[PDB]
Amino acid sequence: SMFLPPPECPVFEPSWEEFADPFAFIHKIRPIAEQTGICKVRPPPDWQPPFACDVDKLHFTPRIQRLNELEAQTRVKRDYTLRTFGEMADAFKSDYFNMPVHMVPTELVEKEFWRLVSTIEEDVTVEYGADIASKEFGSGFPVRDIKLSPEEEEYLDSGWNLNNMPVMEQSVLAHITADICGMKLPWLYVGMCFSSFCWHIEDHWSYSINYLHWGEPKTWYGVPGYAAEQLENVMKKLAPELFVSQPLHQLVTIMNPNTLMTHEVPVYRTNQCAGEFVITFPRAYHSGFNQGFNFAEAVNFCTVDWLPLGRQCVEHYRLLHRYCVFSHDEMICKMASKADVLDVVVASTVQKDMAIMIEDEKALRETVRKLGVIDSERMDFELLPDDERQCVKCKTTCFMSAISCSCKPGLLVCLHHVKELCSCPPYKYKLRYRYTLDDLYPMMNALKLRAE
Ligand SMILES: Cc1cc(C(=O)Nc2ccncc2)on1
Ligand SMILES: [Cl-]
Ligand SMILES: [Mn+2]
Ligand SMILES: [Zn+2]
Repeated sequence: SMFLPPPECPVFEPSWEEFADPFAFIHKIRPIAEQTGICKVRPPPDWQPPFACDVDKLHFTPRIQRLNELEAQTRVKRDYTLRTFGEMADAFKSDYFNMPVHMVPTELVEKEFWRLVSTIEEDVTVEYGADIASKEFGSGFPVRDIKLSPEEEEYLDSGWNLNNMPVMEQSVLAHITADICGMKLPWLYVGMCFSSFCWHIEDHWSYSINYLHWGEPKTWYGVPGYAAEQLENVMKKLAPELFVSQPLHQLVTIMNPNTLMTHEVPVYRTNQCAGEFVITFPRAYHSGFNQGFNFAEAVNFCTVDWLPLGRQCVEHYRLLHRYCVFSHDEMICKMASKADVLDVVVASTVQKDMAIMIEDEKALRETVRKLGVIDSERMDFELLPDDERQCVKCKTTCFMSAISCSCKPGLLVCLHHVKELCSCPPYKYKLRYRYTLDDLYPMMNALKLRAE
């Protein structure tokens, strides 16, 4: 009736030992958590990062949000101090329910959220903050500059400090030189009651990890990675407008979990409270809303486990003609080029992915040869701005190889879309390649050595 809450997602309480290494721990829980898409992690009670801030000096620009189910919204791109926002947000929740904010049951806000997003009689609109850390509004975790407490430095380089999550050596996005700005850096989220984030998966099917610093809880819904296409099909029918192609302007939407459960999509939920961690697994759809005033920090990340998924995702993007954030192949080769200083298990996994990359590339080069492309020249793709090296057809970011033509100066196609560049005859085409097969096999061999 009304709303049936989805079954709760797995909750984990690592001891200090298992908690010590984030990447170790995530790998342990992975067979469990990947069945539910999201999971929750409560740090040992000991572990308590000092969030220190002046609520008056931290300003940010509010984004505005209408609350209608199945209505398209864009993924994020006056002015509030954290205090004035806190005051607006508590006033709002308190007025909406005629109650003190911490006396509204979470059950109720959930019920009420889904009621007001379906009723287009109501048009409730809320505000929120979303931004990567900057000079006016910084990470809620300890960084490096002012002088820190003796305890603030304890957490200064914890693995669960989310600033450290990109740059760790068991992470893969780590050694990406390319400034994948929005991806490798933490986002900051200032919530109020009903402010929400629509159904989505992460760029390149990466993990994410989300930390609630303080404030009222955040409610999550999650779908395991294996049911992603099932969910997408359900959303194609009930809301086909979200799927019309787009030059960052992906459309995402709010949709009732019960609607998905009804169509046999497994959904899980949790309330994330202050000091708890939520982890989303690869290709795991999620959405949720805030119970009231709160502050969260989140970051994208990639493990060795993810590398094959990372390849599969880029293949998938190509079919969808969806833009890439970074070149998977460029990442692999950068790792191969630093094979000597690589973590050994990392090296073994890069090696297996390199092996696939190379044999696919061999085949693709044979194919474009038999299409009459004869001329060729090495090309340093990594020097090109990403928008200067997308396949004109499927929009994938080129790095291993591309086809150019003197007839269409500056355009490129991947080797899958040779026939889609221009109407000149094959001998006017040119294979632009980063590496010869002879350059590549030694790069892989260095990985095999480092892994033994
Ligand atoms: C509004 C609002 C959103 C959040 C938040 O946490 N959003 C999020 C976005 C993408 N993936 C996961 C979560 O907080 N306030
Ligand atoms: Cl509405
Ligand atoms: Mn997300
Ligand atoms: Zn292409």
